[PDB]
Amino acid sequence: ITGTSTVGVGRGVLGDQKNINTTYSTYYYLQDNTRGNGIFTYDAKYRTTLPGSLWADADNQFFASYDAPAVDAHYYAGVTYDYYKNVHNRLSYDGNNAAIRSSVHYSQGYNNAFWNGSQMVYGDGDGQTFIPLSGGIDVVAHELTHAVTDYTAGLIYQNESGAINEAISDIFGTLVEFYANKNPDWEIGEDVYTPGISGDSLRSMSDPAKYGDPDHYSKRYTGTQDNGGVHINSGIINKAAYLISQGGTHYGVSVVGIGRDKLGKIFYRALTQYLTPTSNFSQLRAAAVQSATDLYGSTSQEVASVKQAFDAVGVK
Ligand SMILES: [Ca+2]
Ligand SMILES: [Ca+2]
Ligand SMILES: [Ca+2]
Ligand SMILES: [Ca+2]
Ligand SMILES: [Zn+2]
Repeated sequence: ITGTSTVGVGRGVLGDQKNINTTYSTYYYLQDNTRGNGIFTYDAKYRTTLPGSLWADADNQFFASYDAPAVDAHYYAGVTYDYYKNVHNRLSYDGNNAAIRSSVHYSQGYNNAFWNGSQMVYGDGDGQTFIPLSGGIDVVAHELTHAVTDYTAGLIYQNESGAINEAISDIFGTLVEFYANKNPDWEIGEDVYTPGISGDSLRSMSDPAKYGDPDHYSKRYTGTQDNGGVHINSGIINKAAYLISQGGTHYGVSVVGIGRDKLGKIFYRALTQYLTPTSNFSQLRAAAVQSATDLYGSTSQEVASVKQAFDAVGVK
């Protein structure tokens, strides 16, 4: 809508207070005009019809329990936009400042979040397995990254290309978490997963096997479930990414870590310049090596580390 840009205040899912960019026109709407063509957050009102209604508030204060998921979806979409713009010089997910839209309160007791090809959608969780999904910055960044992948490499969501698609979302979801410096870690979804259990997460990049996911190509899932195991086999790539950044010895292979910033530069270049819709793990290795070569030179430590990491997880 057309209005006056202003700033409101509210509390997120985890009870933290934060300022959010809103727009005033009779009501105060969750519409941020400071980023690209805007960030819009909608209320799905427990229904499955999308996008729902643009979030309207009477006083620009968002401290109601019902407001929490909206506050975080709106705020974290902004942080993710900032990350891509400031670190990778990318304007929104399409590179041309496309408006970012999110709907919260999707369905009832919905334990999922997703990108539907046009916008982000967040369930409220059942209160046992998950609390409102937008409360996790790595979750929000994971979803917006699916949009970035769709507009660039276009990795098909099946088998190995799908696992790469998933890993890319976990990798950048984690890098955004570090960017925001919000209790950063290499775990996925820890802030909104199982509120009754502390110390766990949905997936782990540092040790995928902790939750039963493969950490070596020899342990890859070859079944048909989960579109060929896209959320399972992503562990192989997530582990490789973790090793490239942090280093370590895995299955007898030692990797010298090169840091998170370089990891991000290497994978962003691979994603936007070399990967294609049908790329498999072997091609991802080639793309990553080429990207590191472009940026640091063929005889650099960076290239060596990328090769070592993929060797460690059995990807040739
Ligand atoms: Ca209010
Ligand atoms: Ca964290
Ligand atoms: Ca995390
Ligand atoms: Ca938990
Ligand atoms: Zn995903």
